[PDB]
Amino acid sequence: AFTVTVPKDLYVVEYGSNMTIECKFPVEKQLDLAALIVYWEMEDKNIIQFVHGEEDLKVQHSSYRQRARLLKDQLSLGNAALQITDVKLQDAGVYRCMISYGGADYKRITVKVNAPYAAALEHHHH
Amino acid sequence: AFTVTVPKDLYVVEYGSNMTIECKFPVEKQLDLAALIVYWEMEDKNIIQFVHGEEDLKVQHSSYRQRARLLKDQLSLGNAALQITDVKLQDAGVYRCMISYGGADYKRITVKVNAPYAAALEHHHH
Ligand SMILES: Cc1c(-c2ccccc2)cccc1-c1nnc(Nc2cccc(CNCCO)c2)o1
Repeated sequence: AFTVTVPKDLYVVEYGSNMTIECKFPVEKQLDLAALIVYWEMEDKNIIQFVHGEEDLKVQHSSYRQRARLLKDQLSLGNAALQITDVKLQDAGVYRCMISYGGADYKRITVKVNAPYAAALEHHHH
Repeated sequence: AFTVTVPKDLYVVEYGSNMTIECKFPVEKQLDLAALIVYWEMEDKNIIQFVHGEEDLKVQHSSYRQRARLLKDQLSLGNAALQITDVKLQDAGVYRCMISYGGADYKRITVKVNAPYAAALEHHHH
């Protein structure tokens, strides 16, 4: 029974801080990047797609260019970690990590962003 | 290049009718049930999980208890079709057909429910 598990299903982050959200999956023996697909989406926006050993930038949403990365190194430990730098109020919401390695499964994580008045004000006047 | 395709991305169904929403994936030669995982979800509510050889109800959202089934027969033709019997207003929303058969992909399907006043009235209050 191939299962994806999330240590924390809810992260609370401060505006402008850095965030790492984890998804754990079981890895037997040595990791076979060829058979691994890691996909992170956030409310119908592709964040990262890791397939065939490499990330696909052709589909990455431009809002996450050069601020969202998968910690490729941690995949060998069965850890699919997404790191988003410079967290903004627009990053609050429901993330999904979908993994395909033998089986397939997925989990949802919720992110809340605390912000001072100033940052909230600019976000409000969109 | 593994693609899931949906003939219709929007279904309009009448309250109390039966609904089937189609989801296609490419299957060359013979289908390998061992490698197929089909997930149907509806706005972060799991409807069905088809893993290994048969669907798993272990996590089915109660709102779909005993009203949603996967048409196993058509999986061989690359058709992961979900059937909801006795469609209700709460079945309106965005469905997700997630499939892993070699590659992995998913498609969103939107469902609208037309209803007479009486059913709308009862749905509105409870
Ligand atoms: C469904 C899935 C699973 C999965 C499959 C079956 C059950 C549970 C999970 C696992 C890993 C990756 C994916 C996957 N799903 N596909 C991608 N990446 C992607 C990149 C760009 C665009 C799109 C399509 N966006 C919706 C419109 O088609 C998807 O990850």
